[PDB]
Amino acid sequence: ALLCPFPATTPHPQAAQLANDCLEWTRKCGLLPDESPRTLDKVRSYSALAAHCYPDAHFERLRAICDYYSWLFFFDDVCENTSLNGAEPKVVSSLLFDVYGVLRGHAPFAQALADIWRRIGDGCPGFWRRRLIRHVENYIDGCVWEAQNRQLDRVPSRAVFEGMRMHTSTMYEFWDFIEYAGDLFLPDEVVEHPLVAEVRRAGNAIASFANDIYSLRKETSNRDVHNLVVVLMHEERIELEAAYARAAGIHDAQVEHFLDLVKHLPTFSATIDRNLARYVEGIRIWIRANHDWSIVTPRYN
Amino acid sequence: ALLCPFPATTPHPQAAQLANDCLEWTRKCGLLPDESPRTLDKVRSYSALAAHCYPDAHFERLRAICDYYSWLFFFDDVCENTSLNGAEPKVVSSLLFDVYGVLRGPTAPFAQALADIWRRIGDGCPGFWRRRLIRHVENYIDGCVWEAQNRQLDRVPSRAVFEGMRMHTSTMYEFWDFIEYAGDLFLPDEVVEHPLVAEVRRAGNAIASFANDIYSLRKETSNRDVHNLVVVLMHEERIELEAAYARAAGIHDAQVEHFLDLVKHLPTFSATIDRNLARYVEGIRIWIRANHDWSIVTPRY
Ligand SMILES: [Mg+2]
Ligand SMILES: [Mg+2]
Ligand SMILES: [Mg+2]
Ligand SMILES: [Mg+2]
Ligand SMILES: [Mg+2]
Ligand SMILES: [Mg+2]
Repeated sequence: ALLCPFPATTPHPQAAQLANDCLEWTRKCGLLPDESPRTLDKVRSYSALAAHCYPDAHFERLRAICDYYSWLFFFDDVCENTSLNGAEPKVVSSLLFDVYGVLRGHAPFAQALADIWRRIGDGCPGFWRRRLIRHVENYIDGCVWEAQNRQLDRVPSRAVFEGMRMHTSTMYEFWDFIEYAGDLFLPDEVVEHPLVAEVRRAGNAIASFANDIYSLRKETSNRDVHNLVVVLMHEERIELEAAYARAAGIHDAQVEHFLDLVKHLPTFSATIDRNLARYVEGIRIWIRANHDWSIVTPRYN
Repeated sequence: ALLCPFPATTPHPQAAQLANDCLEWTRKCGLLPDESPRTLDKVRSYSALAAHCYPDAHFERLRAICDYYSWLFFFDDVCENTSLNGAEPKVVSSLLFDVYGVLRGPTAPFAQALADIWRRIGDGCPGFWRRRLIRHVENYIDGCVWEAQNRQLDRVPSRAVFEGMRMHTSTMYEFWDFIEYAGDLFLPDEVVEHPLVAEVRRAGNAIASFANDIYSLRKETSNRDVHNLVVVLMHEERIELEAAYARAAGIHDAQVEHFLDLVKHLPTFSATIDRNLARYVEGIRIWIRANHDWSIVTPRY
C-alpha cells in the first residue's frame, strides 16, 4: 500500500549464524523478558532485519550491530513502559542517561551496552563515535519529551511530532552504522551538509512513518500516542482509515522527495563522493529491508 | 560577519503612523508592563520591524500584523518568565492554551487583545489558512512546553533536538503564514507542505532564528536561559563562547547557502500558484534581511 521503489537485496550470507549468536548473547546478558517462542522469535526477527539492512558488512561488525538491534528493542520497550505506567519524566531521563552513560565512560542493560560499545568502538574513528553519541543524546531528549507528553496526557501536534520522531526512531544511529558496517566513514562536512542532512532526514521519515503505519495496532493497544496516524487523527479531527491514508500520503511524498534529492548530491572529492554514494545506497537498502520486515515481523503482526 | 545576501527594501511608507497606532492599541489593551520610555520604544521598534518585513502590505493588514508582533513579544516574555521562575510544564501549557484558545473563538488582557487581532485577520483569509496559522501556534505551544520541561529537568537540550524545536519556538512559520495574509495571496496546503517548499521554509526559519540566537545571546544569558544555539553548542561540543559563536555563524551561513540553492529548484504547480509561490519566497527574503538589519540595532537585544 506504500510507495517502495527500492529493489530488494540479498541478506548477509551468514544471517542464520548471526541470529543464533545474537540470541545466545541476548540470553547470556539477561535481556530476554521470558523464554517463550514469541520472545525468541522476535529476537530472531530483529537479527533477520539486521542481516537485510547491512548485507555487505564484515561478520563481526554486523554481529555488533545485530546485538544493538535487540538490545535497543528491549531497552526502548523498558523505557516506554516506565513512562506509560506512570513514571515522571525525570525518572525516564535518569534511566536513559544512567544506561547510555557507558558510551562516555546500570542493571542488565548498562553492561550489555558496554559490551557492544567495546566491539564497535574499536572499529571507528573518534569523530564518528562523537556523531553516534550525539544521535543517542538526541534520542534520549526525544524519549524524555515523549514521557512529558504522557505525563501531560497530551497528543503532540503533527509538525512537532514529525520533527521529534526523527530522534525517537533512532534511524540516524542506523545511518551512522552504515559507515561502521562498511568501514567507510564520512567527515562531518558531508553528513552535516544541509542537502545531505535533508537526505538523511527524508530516509528517516520514510522508515519511521512506515513503522508508525505498521506499528499502529501495537502502540494503540499500549495506549501510546507517538504515532503519525494517531497524531493525524487528533490534529485533523479525522477517523482511523482516513488518517492511515493521510499518513501513507506523507510517507509517499517523503519517498518522492528522497529520490529527487539524491540526484543532486553536493560534491567534495572523488573518494568522498564514492563513499557518500555507498552511504546513500545503504539508506536505500535499509528502507526496503525495513519495509518488507515491518509487514511480516511478529513484533507488529 | 553573518552572511546576508538579500538586498534591503524600503519599509512601508506609513511606518511612522503604524508605530503610533500600534503603541496606542498596545496601551489601550493593557499589554504594557509599564509606561517607561524604553518600554514604549520596544513597541516602536517591533512596529519598525513589521513595516520592514511586509513593506507592500495594505496598511490595515500590516496594522494587524504589527499588533501581533508587539502582542507576541510581550506574551512570549510572560511565558518565558513563568517557566524561568520555576513553573511546571503543565502550568506553562495551561497559560498558553488558555490565551491562544481564542483563535478558535471567544472563551485577561492578552486573550482579549489576541481576539481583537484575530477578528481583523480572519476577515481577510480563507479557512485553510486560518487552520495553518493555528497549527503553527500549536506547534509553538508544544515548543514552549518542551522548553519548560528542559528547565524543570535542568537540561540543556542536545543540538539537533534544539534546532528542530527552535523552528517552532521562533514562531517564524507563523510569520511566513503572514506573508500570505499580507499580500492577500494564499498558497494551498499541497504547496507549503511539499517537502522542497517545506525545506525552503525551514531553512529560512533557521537563518532568521539562528541569527536571532547569535544577536540575542547577551540578553538571554542574563535571563538564565539556555535555549540558544550558541549555548547549546558550548554544552554539546564542550567549547568556549567565542568558539561557539564561530560554530553558530557557520551553521547560519550554511543554511543561507542552502536556501539560495533550494529556491532555484522550486517545484511547479500551476500558473497562478507558481506566481504566488515566487512572491512568498521573495517575502521570506525580505523578512530575513529586515530581521538582520533590525536585530543589530533594536533595543530589545
Ligand atoms: Mg519508542
Ligand atoms: Mg516502541
Ligand atoms: Mg513504532
Ligand atoms: Mg521564546
Ligand atoms: Mg524570547
Ligand atoms: Mg532569541
